[PDB]
Amino acid sequence: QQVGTSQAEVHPSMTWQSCTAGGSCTTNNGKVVIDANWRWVHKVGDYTNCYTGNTWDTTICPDDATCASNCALEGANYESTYGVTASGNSLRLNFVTTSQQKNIGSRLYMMKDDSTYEMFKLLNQEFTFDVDVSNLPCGLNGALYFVAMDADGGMSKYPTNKAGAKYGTGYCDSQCPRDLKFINGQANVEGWQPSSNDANAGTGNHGSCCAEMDIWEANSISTAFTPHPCDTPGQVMCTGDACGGTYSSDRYGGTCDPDGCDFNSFRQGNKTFYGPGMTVDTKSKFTVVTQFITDDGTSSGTLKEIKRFYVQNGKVIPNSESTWTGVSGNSITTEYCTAQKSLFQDQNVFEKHGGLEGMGAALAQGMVLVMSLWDDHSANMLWLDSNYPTTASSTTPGVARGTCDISSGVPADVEANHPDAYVVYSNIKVGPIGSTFNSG
Ligand SMILES: *[C@@H]1O[C@H](CO)[C@@H](O)[C@H](O)[C@H]1NC(C)=O
Ligand SMILES: [Zn+2]
Ligand SMILES: [Zn+2]
Repeated sequence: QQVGTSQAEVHPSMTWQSCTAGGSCTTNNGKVVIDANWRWVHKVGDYTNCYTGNTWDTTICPDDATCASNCALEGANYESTYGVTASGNSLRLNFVTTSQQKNIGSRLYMMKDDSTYEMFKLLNQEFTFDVDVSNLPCGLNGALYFVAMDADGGMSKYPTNKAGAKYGTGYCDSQCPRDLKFINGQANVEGWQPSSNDANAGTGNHGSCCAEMDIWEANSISTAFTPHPCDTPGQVMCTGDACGGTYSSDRYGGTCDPDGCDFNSFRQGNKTFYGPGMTVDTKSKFTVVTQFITDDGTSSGTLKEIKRFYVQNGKVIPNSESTWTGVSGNSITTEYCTAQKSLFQDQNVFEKHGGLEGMGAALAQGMVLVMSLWDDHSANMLWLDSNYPTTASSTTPGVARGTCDISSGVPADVEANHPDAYVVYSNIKVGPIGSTFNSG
């Protein structure tokens, strides 16, 4: 896609810190950028939309290549259009924002400069941040995660992408999403079908696959952390139902793990660890620490464990024990993942696509930091905070993931009832293991 000039693009500033062993930290002058799919996209030299609602203008966009030549991405009004504000080290995302139109959610990337994403290298490090999830109900997800995107959003690779990381291009994840309008400097107009329950979304013939480390998928009820390996760690375009993932008919038939190896304390058998009034109390802000432990204690070792700590009211809180017979420990390891998928009777494509070693291979490439807020038009967020699948018995291991009602989270309802919902991410720190909090 091309660059529109009607609205200048100015990235809100957000600082984060780099820490050294011993706990000293240096402040980095980061900036954030909204993902290209949220943007106005119009004919070059005109105001005519290339895409409106959930359908393309097939005169401007008769095929994927012509569409990319003829269609320009615009700059964003972060606060007024998108409900996005930042100050100091804090980023706030609001759910619904009404201007001339009604915007729902957002997805932001951390930038190193105005044309380059910050490439985090997490092996043998910890990532730590503070969050306020107190205004997130059932059905919403404030996600903070990492994906193996290209640092320039694909500009050097794809000359027909003139916009790049400045306009939030190049997204990919472990669902191999087919709902993206531009992938690899081509539109996705070919094969495009509108969503049956999302007035703003649809899916095309192309998807964008890469490995994904879900540090944080959460609301006030439940949270989960989840590595998703792929056969290739970096961005790849896929075609058709062969993509696999949530957007295709056979979830498990592609090159990425769409389920991941998850640790949700509630799902792992402790109903009183995370939530309102719980050990980790969602009514207030708390710190989330995530460690990526390697086999040899260096950044070139193989990923072997993912550990989680929380800090709240100055108390360091280790992750809760998994309580199911045969599925113990409080971290993600290969042995956990094998044992968990077996007990829960889930298909283990985690191992098939490389397990933790494959996730570590993605981490070694460098990864982009994503902060988002969304509702779930495929599964109503029930997989995070309710029984899933909703037909199953809540006494079966793996079924119950939080206390939300099985009828919660319908997007029409979520959009109507919680337009005011918001999340606040702040105080990001990255450094050697133990360096970012009162360890260990
Ligand atoms: C839940 O986790 C907390 C903190 O680790 C612990 O004190 C409590 O006993 C746990 N509950 C169960 C059922 O294991
Ligand atoms: Zn016009
Ligand atoms: Zn929605």
